[PDB]
Amino acid sequence: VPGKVTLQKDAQNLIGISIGGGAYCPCLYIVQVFDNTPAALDGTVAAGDEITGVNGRSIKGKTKVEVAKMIQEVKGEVTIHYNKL
Amino acid sequence: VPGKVTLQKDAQNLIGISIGGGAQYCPCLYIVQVFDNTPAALDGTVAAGDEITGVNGRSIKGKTKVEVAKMIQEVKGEVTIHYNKL
Ligand SMILES: CC(C)(C)OC(=O)N1CCC[C@H]1C(=O)N1CCC(C(=O)N[C@@H](C(=O)O)C2CCCC2)(c2ccc(Br)cc2)CC1
Ligand SMILES: CC(C)(C)OC(=O)N1CCC[C@H]1C(=O)N1CCC(C(=O)N[C@H](C(=O)O)C2CCCC2)(c2ccc(Br)cc2)CC1
Repeated sequence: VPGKVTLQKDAQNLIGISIGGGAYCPCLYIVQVFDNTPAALDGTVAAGDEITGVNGRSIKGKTKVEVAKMIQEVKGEVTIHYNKL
Repeated sequence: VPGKVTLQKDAQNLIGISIGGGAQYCPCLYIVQVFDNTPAALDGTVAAGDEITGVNGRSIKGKTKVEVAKMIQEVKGEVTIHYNKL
């Protein structure tokens, strides 16, 4: 089911997730949510979750590195658009 | 980087994993979670976010999660998992 969540960036400029996909494998997922990060303490997102945009912008046909870039550049807080596992 | 592991089922016929993917527009299947104290976990080969390409020498191409899940359920004893390492 589609949702979205705004995550604060930690002092290390992280929300605390890894990602995979974004390849003949075009969908993009959260693979890990790291303990003690803003994404782990929020509780909204989880492994399995499909990522679909990043501050109102789609990630369609972006590489995993491209989406990592996208996310890191957004400072303070970021809004991850998802479809729940 | 491709691989395959043969995992012994436990007492509940489980290897201890949860899968992702295989919808329309999202064909690829993945391991979403490895659950502690299961065969998959204690073997240590596969992990969250590895791609499942094959079970027991046949492809999972163009199957849904449910179908894959019953492909794995219905092999007793042990099951070989063909994957791509994340
Ligand atoms: C979901 C929850 C939270 C109840 O998990 C657990 O607390 N535990 C505790 C012990 C392990 C796990 C469990 O009960 N399950 C059972 C259901 C499960 C499964 O059937 N089996 C897999 C297997 O490990 O062989 C197969 C089939 C799909 C991929 C491989 C599953 C997952 C996704 C789908 Br689609 C269908 C079944 C996961 C392990
Ligand atoms: C990687 C390991 C296993 C060493 O980490 C850790 O134990 N720690 C503990 C705390 C978190 C995690 C962390 O250090 N990392 C840093 C690197 C990381 C990242 O930069 N994530 C970003 C973020 O969380 O905002 C973006 C980029 C991709 C989507 C989110 C990453 C992930 C995927 C890609 Br591609 C590139 C970088 C993961 C979180």
